[PDB]
Amino acid sequence: SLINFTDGFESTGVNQQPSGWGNFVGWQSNNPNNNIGQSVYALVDNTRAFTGNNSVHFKGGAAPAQIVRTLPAGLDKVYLKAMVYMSKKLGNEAGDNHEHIFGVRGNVAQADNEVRFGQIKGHVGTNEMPSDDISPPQSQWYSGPEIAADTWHCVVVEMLGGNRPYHQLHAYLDNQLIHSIDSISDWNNGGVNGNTQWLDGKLNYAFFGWHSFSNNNADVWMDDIEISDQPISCDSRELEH
Amino acid sequence: SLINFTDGFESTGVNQQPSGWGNFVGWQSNNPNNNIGQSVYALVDNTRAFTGNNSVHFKGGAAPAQIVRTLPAGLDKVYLKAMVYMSKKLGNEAGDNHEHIFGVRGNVAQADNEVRFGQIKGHVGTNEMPSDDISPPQSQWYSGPEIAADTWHCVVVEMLGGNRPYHQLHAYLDNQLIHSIDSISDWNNGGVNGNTQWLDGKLNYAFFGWHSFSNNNADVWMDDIEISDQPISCDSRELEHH
Ligand SMILES: [Ca+2]
Ligand SMILES: [Ca+2]
Ligand SMILES: [Mg+2]
Ligand SMILES: [Mg+2]
Ligand SMILES: [Mg+2]
Ligand SMILES: [Mg+2]
Repeated sequence: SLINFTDGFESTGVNQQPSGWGNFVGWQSNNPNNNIGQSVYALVDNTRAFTGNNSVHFKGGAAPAQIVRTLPAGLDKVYLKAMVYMSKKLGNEAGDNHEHIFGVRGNVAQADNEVRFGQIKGHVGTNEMPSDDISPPQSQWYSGPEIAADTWHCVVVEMLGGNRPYHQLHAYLDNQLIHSIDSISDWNNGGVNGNTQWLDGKLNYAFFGWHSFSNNNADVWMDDIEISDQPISCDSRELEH
Repeated sequence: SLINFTDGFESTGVNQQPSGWGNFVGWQSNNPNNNIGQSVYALVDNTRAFTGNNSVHFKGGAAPAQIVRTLPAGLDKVYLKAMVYMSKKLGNEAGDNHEHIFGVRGNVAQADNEVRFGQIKGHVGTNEMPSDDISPPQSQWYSGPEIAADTWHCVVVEMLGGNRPYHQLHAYLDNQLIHSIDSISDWNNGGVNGNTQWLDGKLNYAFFGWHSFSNNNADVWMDDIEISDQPISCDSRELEHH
C-alpha cells in the first residue's frame, strides 16, 4: 500500500551499481568509488543470477558492501525479501560475533542507527544499533538453523512497528520461520534499553548486502529483491529450484 | 617549517571535543554526535592527564574514536607524538589482527587511504590502506616489544616521504626505536603492491585515537600531542626515569 517494490537488476549494465539504488560501501553512504577495481563493492553481475541475466554482487567483509533504497514516510511495518547466495553460511557457527545481510536504517550516513538481520553470536538473528543488543539470548548462541553457503535461498524478514504494544521481527528461510522477536525477553541484554517501540525511526532506508563484525570476507549475490508494507513470501520457483 | 603544533587540551572544557580538532568517530568524519552520552567518543577528560588537568579520552573499539588535524599542503615528512595511556597493551599479543593509535590519511571521509601505527598481528607496527599490507613480516608476529597497559608512554612516529628512493617509517617508545620500515622486504605481503613512494598522498590529515580491527574495546588517553615537519622527541619528564 505505501510501497510495493521489486528489482531483478535486469536493466543495469554489468559492473555498474544497481540503477535507482544508493550504496553503503566501505562505511560511506553513496561512496563514489563503488566499482570493479576495488576490493569492496556492490555491483551488477551477469555471471550468476536467480532469474534473468543479472544479480547484484556484494564483495565485502568487515568493510560493508550494500545497496540502499529510501522507504516512504509513514511506514509502520516493512517486509524485506531476496533470493540470496552466499560464500559462507549464517547460523550454527562457533566463534561468530555477528554478521548481516538485510536491514533498515534511520540515517543514511551512519550504521549506528539500524536493525541488522543475519546472525548474532553464531545463531540466525538480529543486532540493533545504537543499543548493540542482540536476539536471541545467550542460551541459543552458536547453534540453530543454518543458512547454508553456495546455494540460492529465499529469505524474508517481517518488521512490525507502529502502534502495537511491542515491536516485533520474524525471519524466514524458504517460508519456514527461523527467528522471532516477540517480547523483551527475546533480547540478550535487557531489550534495546527497555524500548518497546524499538523500530521507531528505523524505517527510513532498506539495505541489502554483506557486513561482517566477525572479520569474515564474503561474496554474496542477491536477486529478485522485494520490499513492501504488505507481506511477501517465496513462490514455487523460489522454493523448488 | 610548515607545521609545529602542540596541544595539552587545557583550554577545552571537560566532556567537549578538543577545540580546533576535527573528529573521526564511528566511521564518520566530524560526527556531530561526539559526546559523553555515546558509547564511542573523543572528548576532553580531567580524570587523568600527563601535564596539567586535562587529556583527550578516546572510547572506542571496532568503531574508531579519533581526533583529526588538517596538515599543510606539500609535506614531504611528518612527525606525530603524544603521551599515551591505554586500557590494554600493544605488541606481544596473541590472536591480534591489527589495531592503531596514530596515523595519517589522504581523504578525510574514509579510513581506506591511510597509514596506521600501533600493532599488526600482535607485534608493534604498521598497516597501510588500501593495500592492507602490514609490517613487520610473519616471522615476527605475536611477539616483540610491548607498549604496556595502564601507564604513560611517550610515542613518536616519524614518516619520511618525498623524493627518496624508498619511503620510511620509524616508531619510538620513550625515544627507543621499536619499529622500522625502510625496505620493501619489511612488508609481509610483498610491499604495498610494489609502491616505493608509499606515503604519496597520505600526509593530508593526522589522526590520533583508538581503532581496533581485533574487536577490542579500549579507553585511551593522550596528552601533550605534537605534530611537526621537523623532528619531535621526548623530554626527561616524559621519559619518566623515576
Ligand atoms: Ca535477475
Ligand atoms: Ca594536559
Ligand atoms: Mg534454495
Ligand atoms: Mg515474489
Ligand atoms: Mg612511561
Ligand atoms: Mg614536547
